[PDB]
Amino acid sequence: KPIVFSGAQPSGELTIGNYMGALRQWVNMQDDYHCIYCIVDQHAITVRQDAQKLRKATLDTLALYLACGIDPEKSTIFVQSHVPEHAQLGWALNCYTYFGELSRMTQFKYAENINAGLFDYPVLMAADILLYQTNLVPVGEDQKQHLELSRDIAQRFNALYGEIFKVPEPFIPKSGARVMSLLEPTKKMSKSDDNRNNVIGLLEDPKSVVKKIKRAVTDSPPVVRYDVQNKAGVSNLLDILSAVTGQSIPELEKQFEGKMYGHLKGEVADAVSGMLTELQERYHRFRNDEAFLQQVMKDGAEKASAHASRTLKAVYEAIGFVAKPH
Amino acid sequence: TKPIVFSGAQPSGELTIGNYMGALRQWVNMQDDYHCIYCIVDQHAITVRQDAQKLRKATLDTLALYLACGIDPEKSTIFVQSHVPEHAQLGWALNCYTYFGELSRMTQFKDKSARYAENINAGLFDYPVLMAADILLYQTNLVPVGEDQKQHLELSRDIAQRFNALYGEIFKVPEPFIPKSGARVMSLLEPTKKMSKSDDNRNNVIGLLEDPKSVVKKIKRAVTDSDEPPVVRYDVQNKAGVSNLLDILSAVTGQSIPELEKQFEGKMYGHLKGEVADAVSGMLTELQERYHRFRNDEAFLQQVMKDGAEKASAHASRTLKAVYEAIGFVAKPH
Ligand SMILES: Nc1ncnc2c1ncn2[C@@H]1O[C@H](COP(=O)(O)OC(=O)[C@@H](N)Cc2c[nH]c3ccccc23)[C@@H](O)[C@H]1O
Ligand SMILES: CC1(C)c2c[nH]c3cccc(c23)S[C@H]1C(=O)O
Repeated sequence: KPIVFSGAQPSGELTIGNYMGALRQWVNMQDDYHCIYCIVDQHAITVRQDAQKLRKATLDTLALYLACGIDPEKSTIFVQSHVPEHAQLGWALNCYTYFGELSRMTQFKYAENINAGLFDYPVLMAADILLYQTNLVPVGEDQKQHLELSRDIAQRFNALYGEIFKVPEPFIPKSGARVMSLLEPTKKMSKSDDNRNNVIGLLEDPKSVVKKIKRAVTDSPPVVRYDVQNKAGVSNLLDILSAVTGQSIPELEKQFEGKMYGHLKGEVADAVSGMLTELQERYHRFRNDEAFLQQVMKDGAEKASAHASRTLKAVYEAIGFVAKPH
Repeated sequence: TKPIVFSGAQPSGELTIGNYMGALRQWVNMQDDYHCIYCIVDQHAITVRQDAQKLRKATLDTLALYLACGIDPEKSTIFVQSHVPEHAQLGWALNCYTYFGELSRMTQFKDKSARYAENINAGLFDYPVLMAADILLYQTNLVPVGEDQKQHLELSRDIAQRFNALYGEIFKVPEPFIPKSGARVMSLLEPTKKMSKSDDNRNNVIGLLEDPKSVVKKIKRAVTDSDEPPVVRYDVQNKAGVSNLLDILSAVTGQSIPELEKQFEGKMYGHLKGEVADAVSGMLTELQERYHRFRNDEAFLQQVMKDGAEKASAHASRTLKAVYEAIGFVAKPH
């Protein structure tokens, strides 16, 4: 059964696109794969930010992932800094990563505020993956180059020392749910959009959801019908609704037979907020139970440590370090 | 508590008399005056590709060489860098408080780039940050190094102050301790070039483990100036070779440069190099006898590593906990 590794940014403000696409997809496959979720607080500090905000966003991310259905009895979920092997393999893999490889990274694309954490975080990301003998990494478009570096480092290291690492593969199949930006239905709804009226975050209240749905773009008589060319905005709203409800697009078209665009946005907001209401309720239950979150964090980090230490011990043996006396 | 000293040497290549006069001599001399912590920085060594078997054997060589020079494990903490995970952890975090320009300006990164153009790796680039992490973990007051580490040491003071100004008095700002004499021991056949472990011209280099008979031959052929008449006078600019030999003689005997200038009044360079060779031969002969007694007792080397890494970890983990609290990390549950 394959090992799957995902990193979760504590600063990431997740959206209904993330939840109904990737997260829903992976929540349903936790018995099919050995899923590992790593909240990457070591990657976060490559962007200077308030310390207390970062502490809180780490705990918010953990509760939010648990709210969405990550089950820590099935999956391994942990905080990156709680497992020292990441930094250790991160340093070691530096020595096997070309300087040019890092400088040709587009996500790194100065000498006045580029801290070296921003420059070197692809190697840390490689270390995150290789520690766990990872077979599959679900990567978005802007993470494809980073995944390729990981495979390049792993095969380079393996060529010198043997099958120490598994070469990770991208996880190819996409969720299927189609969620696009509210004001730009040519672009996909993205958690990292600076324009937040483009997205519906998971913790938003029904009154806020009504506001952003109500300002979702539309077209001319008017008719509710799926056409990603002529009626892209209307198509996105049918896609979100179908994503929330499970109704087919042809079914939804007959539901909105003779109804107008306001009733569609009203039905979309009602369904999205309904979904977000049970999600938020679970999120607050987990988020206010400090003993619970401590227990998940402790359990997951120990599960993760067992695998990471095995790998790092193999790396150190191969490289030629004297083993730490036991 | 006494002020704290920290310093490191790589288990790569063979240590030279430059390593002795620039660092190890001062390490030994400081063990009583301060609380001294000495590291074998194997994570720094792999920035230059090593044969794995050699790296492991070289690590135990370096430890025995520390012991043979008088580093005393009952007085100093001695440990191998990779046995203390906190070095890597703080190394990562301090990358975020180091600018890219500071690292691309580094002379060591430029020189090592030209020497190892087939392996210009990111560890070579990031080298100063892990070095800073080594130093700042132990609340270090003093770092005894040769002249060639001075730029590295200044970055770690700058990273220390930068972090502290954000977060409070988390790190001590360290200070260099660089010797007045013997901080940049020069090459024997080329005294305008520093003596380097990695020199292809091995007649330039005095190795601490080299056969004394071969060291004597090399010293007697050291190049000297063409003053007429020849005078044994200390002048590093205009008398590079002669001054380098005086530096080396003084590191073996403990006599001052002026007490050596008087000793060699009315003396010529042949006599000078013969005395240097004789004194260097004797010191290496006694060092190598101690070295073999320590080196062949690998169970004693293992015990030193175990006790040292445990002593190091108690300090390093205390600093790292404070760094993690300050930057905003959720603390690992107990
Ligand atoms: N010709 C010379 N004359 C005088 N001194 C010399 C000469 N050649 C070398 N040295 C000094 O020897 C020490 C060890 O050198 P390394 O190359 O192992 O040195 C190095 O590679 C360090 N980066 C190891 C290190 C890693 N982390 C640290 C933290 C604190 C202090 C030191 C370290 C150094 O003090 C070096 O200046
Ligand atoms: C930064 C990030 C969260 C990350 C760190 N380490 C990883 C290992 C596998 C996949 C990923 C990651 S995704 C990546 C992203 O940019 O989203």
